[PDB]
Amino acid sequence: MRKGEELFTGVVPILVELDGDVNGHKFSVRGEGEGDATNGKLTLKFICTTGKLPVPWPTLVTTLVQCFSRYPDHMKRHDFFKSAMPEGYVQERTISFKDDGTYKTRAEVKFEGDTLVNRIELKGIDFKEDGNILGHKLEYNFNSCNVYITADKQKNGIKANFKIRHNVEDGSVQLADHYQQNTPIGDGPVLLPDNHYLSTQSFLSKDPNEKRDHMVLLEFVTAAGITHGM
Amino acid sequence: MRKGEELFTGVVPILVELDGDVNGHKFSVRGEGEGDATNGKLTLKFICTTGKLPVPWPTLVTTLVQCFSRYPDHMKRHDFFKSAMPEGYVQERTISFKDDGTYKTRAEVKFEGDTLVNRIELKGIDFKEDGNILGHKLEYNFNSCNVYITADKQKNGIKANFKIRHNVEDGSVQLADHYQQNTPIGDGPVLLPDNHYLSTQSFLSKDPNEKRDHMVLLEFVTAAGITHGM
Repeated sequence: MRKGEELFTGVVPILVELDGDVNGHKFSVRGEGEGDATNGKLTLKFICTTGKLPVPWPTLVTTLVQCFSRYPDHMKRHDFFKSAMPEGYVQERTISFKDDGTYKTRAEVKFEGDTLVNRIELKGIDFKEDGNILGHKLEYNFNSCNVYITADKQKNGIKANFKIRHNVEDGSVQLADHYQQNTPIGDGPVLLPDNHYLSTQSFLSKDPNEKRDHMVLLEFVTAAGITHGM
Repeated sequence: MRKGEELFTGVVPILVELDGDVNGHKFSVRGEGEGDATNGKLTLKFICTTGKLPVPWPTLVTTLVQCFSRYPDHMKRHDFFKSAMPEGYVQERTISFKDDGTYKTRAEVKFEGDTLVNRIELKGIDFKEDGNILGHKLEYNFNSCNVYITADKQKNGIKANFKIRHNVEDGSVQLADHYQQNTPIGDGPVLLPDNHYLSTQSFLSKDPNEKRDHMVLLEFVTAAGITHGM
């Protein structure tokens, strides 16, 4: 219906480009695949194009396109992410690993022709040489509870903070606290939502034929927490 | 693909019939609407046909069709609920309200012609006259974390136990512990899954034009927790 909305009615090609620096360990990640917003479905394959990924793949999942969330019909007015398209939005995080380092991400999510591009810069500091992150001690999997989206009245966008619990091999848990702010890139009307949340299921596999350090990622996202409308 | 699966590829009409007895308070509920398994989407309207519902609508949500879960393609072998169709399955629960009473449900979920029918008997006992349930002190809303499905090797079906946290008006929480066992009605092959879970978003509203005690229910369900396949 809305012009932003209209860009997402089919299957859309995704490109993700991440340049990272964690404690001076430089790397790049490239992802390719597609988003089906009607089904809230993401299929992507990520490659560490620089060799060995110096952090665990799961710590990068949230950083590596919430415009592909399935908003139920009655909640469509609360979908900031698609309203910002095609011009797109800046997404910034601080991710705080408990008793370990901090990631700071600046990404732009926008249309470049036919393709939805998530282009990221990641800077990690004060990582332990043999913590769960630099010492790769995290299980190859991922889950989250509800992620709460709130309006940023001030800067005309959205904010979110949420806790990711990563399984450690010794059977312990590594907390990664996410604070997120998103601002539109363009000056065109956007939708500022009421409080609601996104529910994400995540599936991380391996292509048995891929030799490069990679992640196969399948995701389902559904927005909830608002009944008004209906 | 599978013959059970094939019954759910479109929009299917649902009828739900509940006869209840809580502490001698007899009531019936009738629900009508549709399930779209491809989208994991349920739309139903429930009527208390006997007058005032003597328990809160949210305590009945889990009792009032997990065959409408969206199983991702790679997880289709782990979908017991549709394998049992058309003949269907018996679903039994004990729901234990913390410091209050207990529900016992026996339902049959099966095809009757074109329609998926959930026909239930509910028996509630040892309810407090002025607890959160008989004294209607629960907020008109509903959420759950993951519901874990496990095979019942013994009786050729599935089992689940899960905790529902109902919001109370004083700002407290009422726990309802669910133990679930499902057995196929027929003797035909069924699929016994590996451990996985269902994630449900729930939206409870009112038809502003309905005078009878009712619940409008919209639900999204997605199965996860298995990456093998893909």
